Amino acid sequence: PPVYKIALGIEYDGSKYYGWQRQNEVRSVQEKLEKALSQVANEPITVFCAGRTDAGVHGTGQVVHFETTALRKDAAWTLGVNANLPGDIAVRWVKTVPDDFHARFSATARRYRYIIYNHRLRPAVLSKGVTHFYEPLDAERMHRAAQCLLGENDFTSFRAVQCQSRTPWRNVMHINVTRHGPYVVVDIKANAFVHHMVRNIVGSLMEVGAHNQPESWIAELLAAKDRTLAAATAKAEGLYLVAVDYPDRYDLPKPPMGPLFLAD
Amino acid sequence: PPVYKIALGIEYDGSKYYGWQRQNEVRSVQEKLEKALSQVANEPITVFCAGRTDAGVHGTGQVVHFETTALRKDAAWTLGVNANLPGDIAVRWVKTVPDDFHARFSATARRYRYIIYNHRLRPAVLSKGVTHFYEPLDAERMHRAAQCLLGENDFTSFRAVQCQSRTPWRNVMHINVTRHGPYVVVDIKANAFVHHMVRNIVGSLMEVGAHNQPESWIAELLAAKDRTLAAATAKAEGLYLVAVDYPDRYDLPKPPMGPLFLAD
RNA sequence: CCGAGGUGGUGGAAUUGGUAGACACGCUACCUUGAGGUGGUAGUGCCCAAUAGGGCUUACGGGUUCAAGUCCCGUCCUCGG
RNA sequence: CGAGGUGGUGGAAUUGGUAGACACGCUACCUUGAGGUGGUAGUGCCCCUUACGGGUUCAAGUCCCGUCCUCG
Repeated sequence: PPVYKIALGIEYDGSKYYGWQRQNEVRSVQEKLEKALSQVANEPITVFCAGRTDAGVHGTGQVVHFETTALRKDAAWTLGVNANLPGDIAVRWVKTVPDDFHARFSATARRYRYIIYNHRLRPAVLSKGVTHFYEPLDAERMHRAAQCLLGENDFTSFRAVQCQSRTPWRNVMHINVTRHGPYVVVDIKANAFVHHMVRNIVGSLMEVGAHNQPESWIAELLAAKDRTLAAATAKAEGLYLVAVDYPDRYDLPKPPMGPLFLAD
Repeated sequence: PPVYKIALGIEYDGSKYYGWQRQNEVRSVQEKLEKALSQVANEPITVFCAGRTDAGVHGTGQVVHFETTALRKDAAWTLGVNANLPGDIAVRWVKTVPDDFHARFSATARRYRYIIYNHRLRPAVLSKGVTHFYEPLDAERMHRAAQCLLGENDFTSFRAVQCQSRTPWRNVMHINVTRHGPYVVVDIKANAFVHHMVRNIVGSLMEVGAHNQPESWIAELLAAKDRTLAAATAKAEGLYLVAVDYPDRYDLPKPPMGPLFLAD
């Protein structure tokens, strides 16, 4: 019985979910994704994440791969599966791949985007899709300040109390801070990440644009190698896993990342 | 006991509501808005809309005015209010006004935007915020075709069947069709609108960009003065009342319309 | 003696009246698991008989107001030289 | 030179995707303009369902078989 390994571009809205990692007592994208992915392959399927996102953490460039004997047409994995998927979780594409591929271990780099709503008043539309921030922000200071995190560094100061990896070291590829309308977007990328790194970078990074801290403060915290010094972690309520990287050899479809209108 | 008349910029998400219209035994923005607007002024408040929005029709430039004796600072109408408001419905600003003002009648022109998702696969993020469309669209044909509805016309063909009087005539200011990413936005404006006017224009307008109809077809339907001949209506599931107009004399705050990131 | 200050078990917050304890650590039991930590769920306060849905809680009783840890009046305090 | 049988009607459903969208009628419960129009909710079983039985698939208004029809 020949087996098949295919990849899927999962895009979801953790608005109403407790993270990706399946549970027992609560809702988890995975659980669902599998629940339906299997209902297709007609054989208990189990999928592999590529970035075990947190709880209430939206995703649009999430990638997963699962093995299966079931030989579907192609529209199946697509419409087929989405067909049994709750409106908040859907597929974007599918592409068979070689055993050498592994949505989590074949990844070369992952990328996130954070959407901050910078207005004194709460927002309605996409309420659970963006983070609220009254205090005025400065996209320039933030960007500037946040330019020392570039390169291989010891994000200890920015890593969550507990974790899993061994080292607090990571290589940040790019980290640009922009502003579209009253919205401030944080775009970042790095080989891999440490627990809550992004929800922390921003966290503090927010302080700088609010002049509640100087610009150097960032590099200061970093060099300080100490978590308890930097602003509190930010509300996952706006972290979007916009894109992951894989070797060109595997060749995976690259659609938009947004989210929504935001250009690539 | 002196009375006060103030205006509010209500922004909501009809995702989970039965439309703007106040109802009994159901959820309606109004009901809520009042429910809370009053809690503050501490005297059964009743508001006046400026554009009765159908069911599941988002709004961001919605304007309403209500009278009240209650002399609240201005933190109430802006914050105090929202505080008693469900995440999907919030205020954006408030500005006292003269009796001569009336959110619905003082209006000189109203404007909407329609967001179409043009991808063969369903979308997750903002699931109830955008209309899903499989077959490929042509932003150019659509735009082109949709250029004869400009000016005073007899939108009979485009008006929701029931009617007898108060004319099928309307003056369309501008109607441009664009495309941002796999998203297709329809932006339109006119002195006022006829029942479903927009949800129909698009409706058909969708057909043209799908080459399921020629370009002239639009002007044909229009001139044909007949509902049954134009493609069915369009899902309210993406109609956003982005903005309304009022005389400069009243002077009302003009923030962004979007929705979301979409620029003005 | 005039002035500082009193928020859970801790560290540590609260758009400058808006409507609590954000972020984190530490423990009680629970879940996955096999008990590798990690990850989730409830507590870690007080009542309403339990049930239940909820309600009261920011040193303690009063007041102001549509709304108060946040303004005001005092009660017990905890200090600064 | 033509071919069919989805609710009270018309009349649509991606590539076999997971049902009646849209519009008319019909009954409710509301409902300001101020010339009186509008909102929402209901409109196939009973305490599963697209003439009705089959077959194939993870998947069936949608392909194959049948049965009774509608038709040129």
